[PDB]
Amino acid sequence: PKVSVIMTSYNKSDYVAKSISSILSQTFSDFELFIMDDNSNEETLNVIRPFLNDNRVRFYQSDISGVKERTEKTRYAALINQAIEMAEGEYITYATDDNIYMPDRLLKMVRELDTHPEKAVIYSASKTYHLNDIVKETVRPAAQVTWNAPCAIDHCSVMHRYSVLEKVKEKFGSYWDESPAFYRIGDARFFWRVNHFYPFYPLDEELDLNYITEFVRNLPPQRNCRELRESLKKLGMG
Ligand SMILES: O=c1ccn([C@@H]2O[C@H](COP(=O)(O)OP(=O)(O)O)[C@@H](O)[C@H]2O)c(=O)[nH]1
Ligand SMILES: [Mg+2]
Ligand SMILES: [Mg+2]
Repeated sequence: PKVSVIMTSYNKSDYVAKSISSILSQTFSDFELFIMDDNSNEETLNVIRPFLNDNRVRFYQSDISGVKERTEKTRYAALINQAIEMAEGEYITYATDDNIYMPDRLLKMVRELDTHPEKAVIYSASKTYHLNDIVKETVRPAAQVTWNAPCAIDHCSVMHRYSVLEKVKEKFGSYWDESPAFYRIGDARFFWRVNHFYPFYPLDEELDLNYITEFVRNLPPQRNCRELRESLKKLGMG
């Protein structure tokens, strides 16, 4: 496949079907979809199940259980790394169990990277609808090329060439950072590693959507966005 879509899933039974469906109906259909379920409850697994009949889906379920295991690593980062090691696509993109892809998302992102060989990481705009009908609508824009993506660009808004993962692993020893000190902002930490070598190029269109309507006590102290943004400003790549 041209594209490997890596989705992480953990106990969001009321949302995961809409997420998975949004990927499976894309107008660009030449992808493999990894569904990396982190040993979810029965209800979640029962919602996911019918989608496994789609021949593009690559379903992997962890054996993880209990607070020690759930807090030893940033779990979604661990599952993404496992899927990266199995991916066959030239382009890599990420999805979650409560985020929806707009219908031409893969088409538009594949076209941008196909047309601009000099761009290695692209990002689109994203929209979040707050429900209470809609009480509020937020948009995270994609207006400029940026060497400082952490906490400005979401997990679900990017696509990058597979070759980006090589540089990152060479410097840092892994792709995403499994350290549990980056549990809350794992996407920012991976973008932080990418920003050591590449800027993020914008695609100014809203191509992903979010709807908002003992574990915590065992994680270590969470590192924050300001720390990541200040280290990239100090690194001065742009
Ligand atoms: O034990 C867990 C908890 C969460 N996640 C996944 O990590 C991703 C990001 O997490 P979450 O949605 O909880 O965070 P937020 O949207 O608040 O950044 C999602 O795809 C979850 O399915 C996971 O694999 N294992
Ligand atoms: Mg969420
Ligand atoms: Mg987040």
